[PDB]
Amino acid sequence: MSDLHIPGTQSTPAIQGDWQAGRLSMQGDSYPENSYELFGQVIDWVERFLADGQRPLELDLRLLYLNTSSIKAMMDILDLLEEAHQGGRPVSLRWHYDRRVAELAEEFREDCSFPFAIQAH
Repeated sequence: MSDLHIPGTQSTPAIQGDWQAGRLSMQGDSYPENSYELFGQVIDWVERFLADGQRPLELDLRLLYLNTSSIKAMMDILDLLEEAHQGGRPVSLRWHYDRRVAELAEEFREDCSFPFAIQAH
């Protein structure tokens, strides 16, 4: 029932899991030394949110640089969402970026069957 709240740092993104709104938000860069230490709890929170109810989950991402292990961690989250979506769970994602090509976002989008908006600002 609790929210997820990871404060951002120079090398790790700020992450907010809003349980009641069914919103998972992330902002910043992600080049931690140990990405599963940072994202394991996020994967867990998403798993629990999907298991404890039927409400929709929305991801709102404002991620900048992602190192290799962070790319793998996000693919794991997206794969959880995709599995849930194929089961009929409403899932949607917004990927914000500043034009000043979102190539990584487009590659992730090709792996997802739920609405996945790549949005310049």
